[PDB]
Amino acid sequence: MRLGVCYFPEHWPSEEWERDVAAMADAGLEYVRMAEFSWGVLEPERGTFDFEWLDEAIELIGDHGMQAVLCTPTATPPKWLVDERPSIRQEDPDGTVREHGSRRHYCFNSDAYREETARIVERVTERYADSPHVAGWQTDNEFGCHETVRCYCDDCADAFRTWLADRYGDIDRLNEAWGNAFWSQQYGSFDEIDPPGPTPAEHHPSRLLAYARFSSDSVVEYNRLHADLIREADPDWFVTHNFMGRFPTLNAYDVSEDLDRVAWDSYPTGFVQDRYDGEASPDQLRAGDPDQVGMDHDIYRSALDRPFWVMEQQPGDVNWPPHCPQPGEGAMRLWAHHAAAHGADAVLYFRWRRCLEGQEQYHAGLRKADGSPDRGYADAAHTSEEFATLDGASHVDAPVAVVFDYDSLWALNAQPHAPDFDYWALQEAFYGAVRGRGVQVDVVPPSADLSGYAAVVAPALHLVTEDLADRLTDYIAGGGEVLFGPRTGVKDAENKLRPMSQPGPLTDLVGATVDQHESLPRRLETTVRRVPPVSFRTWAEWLDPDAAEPQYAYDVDGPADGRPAVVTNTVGDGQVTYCGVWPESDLADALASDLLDRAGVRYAERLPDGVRIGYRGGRTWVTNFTSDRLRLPEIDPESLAVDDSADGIVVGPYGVAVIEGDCVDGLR
Amino acid sequence: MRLGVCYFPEHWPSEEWERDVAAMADAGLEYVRMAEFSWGVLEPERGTFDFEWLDEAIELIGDHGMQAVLCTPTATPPKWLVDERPSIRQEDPDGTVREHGSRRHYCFNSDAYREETARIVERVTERYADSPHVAGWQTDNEFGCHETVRCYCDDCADAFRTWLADRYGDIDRLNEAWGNAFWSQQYGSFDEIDPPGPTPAEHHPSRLLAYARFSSDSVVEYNRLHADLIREADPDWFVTHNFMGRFPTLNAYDVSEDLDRVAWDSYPTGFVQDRYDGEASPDQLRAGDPDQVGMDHDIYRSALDRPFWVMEQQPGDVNWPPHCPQPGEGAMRLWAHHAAAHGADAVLYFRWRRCLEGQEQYHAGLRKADGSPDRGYADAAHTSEEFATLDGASHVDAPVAVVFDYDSLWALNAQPHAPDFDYWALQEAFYGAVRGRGVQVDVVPPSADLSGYAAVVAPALHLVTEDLADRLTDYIAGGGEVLFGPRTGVKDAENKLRPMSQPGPLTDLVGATVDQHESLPRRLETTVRRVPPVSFRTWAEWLDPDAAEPQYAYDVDGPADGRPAVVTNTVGDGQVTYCGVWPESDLADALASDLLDRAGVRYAERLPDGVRIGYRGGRTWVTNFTSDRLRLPEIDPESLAVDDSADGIVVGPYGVAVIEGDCVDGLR
Amino acid sequence: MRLGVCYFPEHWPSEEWERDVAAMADAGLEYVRMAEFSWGVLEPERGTFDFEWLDEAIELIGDHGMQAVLCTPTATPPKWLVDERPSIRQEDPDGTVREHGSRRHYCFNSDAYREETARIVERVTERYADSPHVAGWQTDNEFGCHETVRCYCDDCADAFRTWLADRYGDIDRLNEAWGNAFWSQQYGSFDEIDPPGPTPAEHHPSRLLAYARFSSDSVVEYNRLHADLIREADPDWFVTHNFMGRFPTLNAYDVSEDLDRVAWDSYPTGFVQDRYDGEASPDQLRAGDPDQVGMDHDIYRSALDRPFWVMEQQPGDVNWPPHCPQPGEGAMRLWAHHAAAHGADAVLYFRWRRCLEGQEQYHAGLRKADGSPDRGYADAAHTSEEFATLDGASHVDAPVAVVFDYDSLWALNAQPHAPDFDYWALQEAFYGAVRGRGVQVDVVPPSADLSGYAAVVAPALHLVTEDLADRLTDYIAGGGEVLFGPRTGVKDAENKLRPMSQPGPLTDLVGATVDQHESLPRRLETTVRRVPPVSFRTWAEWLDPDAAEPQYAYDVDGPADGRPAVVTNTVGDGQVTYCGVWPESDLADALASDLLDRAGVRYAERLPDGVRIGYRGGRTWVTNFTSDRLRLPEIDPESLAVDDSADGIVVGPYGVAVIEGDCVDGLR
Ligand SMILES: [Mg+2]
Ligand SMILES: [Mg+2]
Ligand SMILES: [Mg+2]
Ligand SMILES: [Zn+2]
Ligand SMILES: [Zn+2]
Ligand SMILES: [Zn+2]
Repeated sequence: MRLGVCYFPEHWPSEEWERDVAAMADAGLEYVRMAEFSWGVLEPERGTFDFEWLDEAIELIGDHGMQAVLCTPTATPPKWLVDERPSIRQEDPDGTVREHGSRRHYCFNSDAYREETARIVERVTERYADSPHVAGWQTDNEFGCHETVRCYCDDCADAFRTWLADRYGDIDRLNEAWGNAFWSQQYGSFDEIDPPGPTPAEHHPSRLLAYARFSSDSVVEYNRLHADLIREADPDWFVTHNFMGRFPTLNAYDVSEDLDRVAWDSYPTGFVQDRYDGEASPDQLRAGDPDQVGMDHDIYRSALDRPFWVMEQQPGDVNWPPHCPQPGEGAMRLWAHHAAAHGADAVLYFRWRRCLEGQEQYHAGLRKADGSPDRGYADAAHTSEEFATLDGASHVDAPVAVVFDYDSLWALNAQPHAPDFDYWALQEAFYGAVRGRGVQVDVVPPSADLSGYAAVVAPALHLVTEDLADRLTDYIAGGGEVLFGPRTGVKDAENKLRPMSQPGPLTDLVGATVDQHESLPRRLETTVRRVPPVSFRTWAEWLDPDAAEPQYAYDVDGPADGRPAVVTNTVGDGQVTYCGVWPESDLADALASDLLDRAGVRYAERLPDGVRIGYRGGRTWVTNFTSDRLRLPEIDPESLAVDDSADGIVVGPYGVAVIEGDCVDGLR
Repeated sequence: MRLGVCYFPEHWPSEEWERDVAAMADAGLEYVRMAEFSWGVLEPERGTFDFEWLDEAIELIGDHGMQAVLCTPTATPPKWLVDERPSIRQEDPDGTVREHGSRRHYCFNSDAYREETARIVERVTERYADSPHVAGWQTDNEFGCHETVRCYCDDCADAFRTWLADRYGDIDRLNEAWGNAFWSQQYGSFDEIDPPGPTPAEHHPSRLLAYARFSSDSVVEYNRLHADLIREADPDWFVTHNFMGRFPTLNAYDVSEDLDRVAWDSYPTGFVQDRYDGEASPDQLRAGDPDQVGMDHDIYRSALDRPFWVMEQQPGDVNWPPHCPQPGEGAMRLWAHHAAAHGADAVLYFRWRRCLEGQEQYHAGLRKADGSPDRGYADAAHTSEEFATLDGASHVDAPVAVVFDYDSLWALNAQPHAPDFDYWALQEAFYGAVRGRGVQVDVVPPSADLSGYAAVVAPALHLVTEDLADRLTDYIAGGGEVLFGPRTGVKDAENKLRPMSQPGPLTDLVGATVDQHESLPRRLETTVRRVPPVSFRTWAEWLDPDAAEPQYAYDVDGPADGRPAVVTNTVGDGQVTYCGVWPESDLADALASDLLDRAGVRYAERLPDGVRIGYRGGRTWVTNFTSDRLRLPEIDPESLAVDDSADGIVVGPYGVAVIEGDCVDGLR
Repeated sequence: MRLGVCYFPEHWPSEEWERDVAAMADAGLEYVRMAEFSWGVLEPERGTFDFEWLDEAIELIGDHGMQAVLCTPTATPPKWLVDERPSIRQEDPDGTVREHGSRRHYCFNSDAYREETARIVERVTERYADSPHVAGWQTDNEFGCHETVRCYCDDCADAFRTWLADRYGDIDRLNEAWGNAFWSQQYGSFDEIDPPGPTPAEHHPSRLLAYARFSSDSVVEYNRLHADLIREADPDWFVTHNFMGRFPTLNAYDVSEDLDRVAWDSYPTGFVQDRYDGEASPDQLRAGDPDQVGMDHDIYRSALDRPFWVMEQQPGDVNWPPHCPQPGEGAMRLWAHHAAAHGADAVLYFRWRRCLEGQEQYHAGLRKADGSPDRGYADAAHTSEEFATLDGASHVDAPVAVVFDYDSLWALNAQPHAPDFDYWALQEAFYGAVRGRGVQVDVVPPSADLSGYAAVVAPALHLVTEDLADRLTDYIAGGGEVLFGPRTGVKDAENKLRPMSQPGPLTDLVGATVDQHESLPRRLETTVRRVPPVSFRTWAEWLDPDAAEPQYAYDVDGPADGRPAVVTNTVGDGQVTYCGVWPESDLADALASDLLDRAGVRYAERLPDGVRIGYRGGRTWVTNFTSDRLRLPEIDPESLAVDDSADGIVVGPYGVAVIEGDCVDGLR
């Protein structure tokens, strides 16, 4: 709908200021976000303040018809503050303090930093509460980036001890809940508990999961401090945060419980590089992967059951990934329309102009170093016009749900049982099989209500609380069916095994138990056939069908030969399928298409690997991350978003096509 | 002969206790080992003790006819003790203290820990000295695991200084023995010597070897403290320890000098993964490598010249190696019979039931999580019956010897001169060539007497003491012949070069000197022909035949072309062959078969790669780690151990076959 | 011209002393360098001194007709000094002190060490000022080796603060020159600046470049202390230093500004191993790469515009590289003649005899361990005779120049924008293309005067000072043409971007601007054709020809398809070509041959990959690093240096051929 850009008047002289806001008006960007790293300029020394620049900045943003979203400067305390109160910095487990010289050099549990966040944010919000045309506020900047969610300092130790006391009540319930008899790891009292440090072997899984939950909850409380004082300033303002893609350390659900709108930063070409399982391909090197960006879009939309923003959007070549080839022609228009299809009503590009200045010189902006426009500006203008023309897009609703569980993520990160195992890649297999049929997908936590969904897929439900278990049993008994992936129903809320066999509380919600599991180097032939041969990847679980009906068996020809691999069971009205195998493309597509068959939804035929389509409101969007070409027959030119006989429409490389009418179709 | 299991009543409720000991009686396991990690349960706080559970435990083990072997709880001091006396923990070279949160968090040289080992072990042995049916005692648990042999704390510094003074007498003998003039590294006094810490370049080889010897001797004295007080408790008891496979940091010979029986922990599928040189193959992924497990069996048997135990045996899937595929059908029966062939009279499986509890949840037991039996239980029962039926097996004696020298191992670990060089792999090449002919092999230190051996193979004798040198000269003059590998006769007892050329004290016990040596990336063609072409690996030493007779020359076609590679010489009665080359399979087999020719022993024809046979007492065992099948004609069905015309016997995948009669044969 | 050896009488008994100096006379080595690591022997305790050995040593070196070059023992302070004043040692960023146990364990900024360098060097030079036959002095030993240029201790912190104050005057000029507004990184005062330590993300580029310049300048001042007191001792003496190959941390130009002769250590087989981009080939494993050793030869010759020495030369197999295969037959004669061709008048081999002693036992010498000669001795004798026969070789002058900029090196090391990017490899591509035509090349800093050069090549001029810019414009306007590589004209003296587009101050000295740049994984097809198809590597810069004339365009067929890749422009008299691409062998050779066409120099036809020729004085040298054979027709046998009809001369594997007459030729 609306577009924007992340501006930094801090770096540029004030002569360029109004001409640049004028260009930002020319492009059609109705939002401008600044003041992230402006603490050092505002307070050069303690007691001295320099607000006026931002005032004029806001003025010009309001002079040209855009509303500016401001942010707390907490991400970068200046050097005088760090030298003044060194206790604010964090420590990694062996105790080395993460110094100044970059961003994110503070600890979420140091009461000192709480005091001075209070001071600085109080003074910056009271300057702007009622009068000016600021739109809302965003918390610090990318909470927990550079692995700053978990600190092992002594302030975190005290916070950990009281968090533990609050969770468990007394020491004996902790010892029996984690079960500390193995390797005589019982705690005599809560003080005897230290944040995990260097030790000869692995750390206790319940201990590590407790510390992960503790770190994420610490940052949730810090964010609530932020949001409390922001709401204190002006009741109309929204509070929001910019999260990151494929980020494991911060539970965005609970922190989003404290805000009004959700935002995140997407850089497709960079994240397709970061050992996205397998070698990043050229078209991926220039456009990214539609499914990684898409799952992040869905996870941040379904946070509040409301549309989201993308607070930072890749403008061109960036600096952090190993290589950064030039993205394809119109890749930014492509990403904007991708986010718009996935639910974003605002897309703000980072940044306005390439910074000549810091350790991000190799990060482009919508403008060059000259003040000349970069490719980002042109594509931003084009997507602006098309966003205007296509309607006041509604909030998508997904018929299918995938349950994303940060606790399962952390617990398996602690115990992968394979070097090539990754929760992100598993959820990606299942979710991308569902999206390869063309549906809109919702990814949610166990907290959400599973009613109102045709089908649900739970690739990893590692820890199953029994309330969650009977909720799913009643959903499958009364409503649609479910597809569970491998490694679900293994541990409890305390990351502990059950006296029963896998999948514990779900064992009767499926037709089988699990004899045992094995982890496989991806060097062995790993196939399944149906009881045609498809291959699976990295993981196998032998199914003991006690209730009923194996579907796929192992043609692996090892010691698991001929044993059930996939299973189905019809408990009452509605079904349940269990996949004890990490499926490759074909098997996952078969499972997805069949579950979609069972739930009367309108899956399109197998869309190509770099082609994704989504129905928002009434219109439907086809985003082409492939650089070849696409041709959809069966649809004549009545499309709203088109580029500059009736044989369909042709969607060029990195192009979008918005069409109305919720299709069941194929293409190229 | 007898079977067992490592039980932990600590984890399980006492209602399952007698039913589980009843099942352990059903399987036929006459030994039960517990109390390893029970310090935290016994002494929850200082002065408070909780013995009674173990009492009843022992009672039930004695109620059902099995003798229980107990162990000191020293491996895991509880948190209250660590917080009480933090000085007990270790430090790695840069000085970071290895905290609590795992096992093995103590230092062998901290007098504090000596005091409290005295306290706890005194109190636990006096509880059981004369009266109950405990069988013997095992020291802590896997001494030095997780790299805990070498600590760099200050207590170790004092222990190192006095160990050095005891070895060298005065500072000047140390300086001249290590020769500290290079890089002006001379010590003015013994206090000027610090345990090795961070330094810009490598560390002195004599210094590092001194510290390795010092760490291992420190743990030998700790073990002698243990054994002294155990023998103090009951004169009948045996003292033993559980060592590890392919473990370089602890000299098991000298610590075994302090005990009565030797035991070790075998997990074949896991250790075949740990960069066992080359990619672990599928049949290896499910059965392991017969030669690695076999050399460990031999090294721990020949420790006391007595049979050994395998205190921990893989029950199924385990947790530590990167991947853990399900082992083959009957792999545990296979490992039990493998150890029985190699000399083990007791084989105790770890553990009884998969622990639901600690950081080893992914480690199976003989029973499932349900209390249901796992594959391990069934295979344990089957091997129990066959162990009963085949006789009261004798102690094997080997005709051939391989000299394993921990000092050579440490010295070459400090100076590999190649990234792909490994003492384990070299000894494996030679030993496996000998075993591929079907013999029983003894692996011993230079301390042992070399008489009573048809032939001897010394792959790496890096440090040759002159007493050892004339012992070998008299052995070769009066008795059998020897085969020396590369890098023998290079340094003295002080890890220092000789003024002479290689191999120093042995130069006249062989026909040649060594012109020079080269290290080779395994990318170049590395062949030898005899003076048909076989390939060698990673190492070459040009031989200068001064006395006599090159056998193999270099067809490598480099600057070493045509120079002697292998050599033979007949000093008196009996011969000596020197292999200045790391031989691949074919060359090593030729050398092994020929040395066996020279010593009138009964080598069988080349057995397949995953097939190993051994003659214990009167019976001989063929263990098949291959999953194909095996067929031995020339032997009709009179076999003792067989699975459930006369064309031989067929040994299926992962099967054993015990036959009587010391064969010279081939197979499949 | 003259040969030598690096002797250590410290290790050997004095009985071998005169026989070894006699052998050194036999070989013809007129220089002997000792006293590097002799501090521990000289001063065993403080106040006690033991000079006499060296006296006799010098005597014998003078008794047999050779002049001995001595060195300060500063590289290895003994243990008593380190224990006495521990503050002398260095610290790496997280603060761990680099202990004793190796060499180079001192800090260049600790005033303590300045005091005791003064003490020890004063006492060692006054012992020898006027009377004896020592030739000159060499500073410590390989300054900064094992990464000891940059220390992060507190003494370095104070030195850094005052160096910064001296460079910038006040804090505000530093903040605006580095531009510290990004991530609020401004400094309130110079004390607020700490040497870079652990921080969650990257460090500021200007900050890191400042610290690199600071470390190198610190060692320049330490070297000036050394040289000042050496010149104080005897006015006739020369001061020199031994630098290293491919060494990035020490600016040899500025330290050479303080000495009279330049020396360096060449080990070709070892450095061709150290991830010299690509797999080191067999002939490289035995001879090295002529271009890496050659560029180091040129960089150390052009330091003072005078000939150089090679203070350490590989004698045979060495210890530091991963593998060390035996070098080819006569490889040392080959290296000696290679250095002689490149300008070395003295070549001193390290070392005399393999040290039996320290952590370098696996490093050969010219003699074996026996005191027997090694291959090095024979080849040293042969190259001695030929050096005598061929004339009193002059100082080479190069017609072409390559600008090597340590600041560009450090700045791109901080921001490679690619994992496979390396300043050494880029300069190697261009320089080796020039040498593959057979010319002599000079590699110099921007400090040197560019007049007197037919053509100049600047592969990376990352930071262009405007004085440098107008110097190059006037050179191209009045004289020859230039070839600029990628990533030149990007930042200023402060490592900051310009408000203009690339290449900033050079934008009108070339026909184009730079649209943008991309980094490429070497997995994509990366070609160019001329406006036949050659391939490029790892880097591309789209050229916007505003002034004139693209030569090569992109046949890569991506989003950069058809855009100019190489460009040429004729500003006045003389031309300029810009290569926005990292060229592979063929493209680089085309560019080199064409620039040589433009400058009327006598390039020979494409010489093979392991063949290098150079014209020193009147004679010209062809060094064959290839092991095949070479045949030069068109030249009959009148050659001066030849090995033991008229169809040319044949140069065998690893042979030299010195011929007179400055050729334009081809070969094999
Ligand atoms: Mg700690
Ligand atoms: Mg230390
Ligand atoms: Mg610091
Ligand atoms: Zn912290
Ligand atoms: Zn210690
Ligand atoms: Zn320092």
